[PDB]
Parts: sequence; structure tokens; C-alpha cells
Amino acid sequence: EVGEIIIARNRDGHFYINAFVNNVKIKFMVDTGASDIALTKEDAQKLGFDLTKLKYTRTYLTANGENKAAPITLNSVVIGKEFKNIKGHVGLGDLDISLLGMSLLERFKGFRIDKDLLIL
Amino acid sequence: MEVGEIIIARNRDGHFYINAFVNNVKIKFMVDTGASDIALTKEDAQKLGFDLTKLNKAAPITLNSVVIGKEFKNIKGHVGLGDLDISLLGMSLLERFKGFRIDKDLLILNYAAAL
Ligand code: NA
Repeated sequence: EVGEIIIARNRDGHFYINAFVNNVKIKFMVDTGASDIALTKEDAQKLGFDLTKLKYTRTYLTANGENKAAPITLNSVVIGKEFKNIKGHVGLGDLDISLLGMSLLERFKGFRIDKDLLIL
Repeated sequence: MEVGEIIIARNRDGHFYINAFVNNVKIKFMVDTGASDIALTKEDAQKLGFDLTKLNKAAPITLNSVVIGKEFKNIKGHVGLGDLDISLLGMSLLERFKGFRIDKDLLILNYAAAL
């Protein structure tokens, strides 16, 4: 179970974990802002989702336009523990890398960030 | 880049077990530091596509990918003909990154996962 996870803040000012979503290594920007696990259309398609078969029931509206998005449920998400059926979505917006958000983070217990170091 | 603790609780039956995704299939390993290889049962072996019609001693294997919370890539092991009731996770794997200890019924694995 569980873990103290520590994440050396990347060059670009964020940092990224790798999770095995349905044992596909997806690279995730760790985002407390994000509500759940926002899958880029690439990583959607990489996870064998059919972008023409998804129900795009949600809409992120940004400065530069609408970005429809599709609710899904990740069956397995392994950072090491396997979390089952973690709520996320497939963002057809300009969502250029995938998000590891609160849908996954709420299941933790304790938290701290910055200098260059996101601890869980 | 990333550094975590898997904490494993000891079974009542006096053994620590890890489930792992070897080449995307979930095998059940009992942790045996008195084993050097990953020893797979023939049953676990064939789950992974090992052809038992090829063939006590042992058949050498190399697992492309083993996920615990880090992906461990290319792990040496063997299929146990005869003995293995359960598959063994030996040092071939545990050595593979960064530290671990049995505590008062708590194996804490510690891994390090680059970018
Ligand atoms: Na990882």
C-alpha cells in the first residue's frame, strides 16, 4: 500500500510522475488545480480509447475557445499501489500533456510542495 | 526524479506477498531473499506465454517488464519445474533499486524513478 512519494521539480517548473494507467506508462503533470485525471487525446488513443466513440458531455472554456471533454473511469492506475476506477476525462482541448489531479490525490494523506520538490 | 515507499504488510501465514505486472499480467509473488532469481511457477510462466512444450532443474527466462510502482525492465529469472507452489521474487529484482527492509511485519520497498 501507500507511500511517501517525492518529486524533483522539473526544469520547466512543474514535475511529472509516471503512472501505469491500465498498465500503459502515461507521463502525468502533477496538478493540484486539476479536478481529476485529464487525458490528452494522444494518451487517450494510446490507451486504446476511440476518440470518435467517447461521449463528450463536458466543456472546459478557455481564452482561446471551447474544449469539449469526455468522462471516463480509469480501471487501474499504478504509481505502485494500484488505484482502481479513478475518475478522469479525455480532453480534446489544447491539453498538451496529461494531468494527475485530485481524483487521485484525495486518496492520499498529507502533502507539501516547492523549492524544487513536490512531496506527497 | 521520483522516490517512493511501497509498504507491504505480512500475511498471517508468515509470508510477504507482492502482486506485480510482469509484461502487463498480474502475477502473485512471495518475497524470498533466499532466492536469487524470479522463480515463476509453470502456471505463472505460461500465463506469460512461456511454451512448456519446449522442455528438478530450471528453464532460464528474462522478463521484459515488471511493474511494482517502478517498471523494472529485463529481469533474470527461471521457471521452476517441480517445486514452486508460488512464484518467488528474488534478489534479481529486489537489488534493482533503492533499498528496503523487513520491519515489525512491514517490508518497505524504496524505488527511484527517473523521467
Ligand atoms: Na513511477
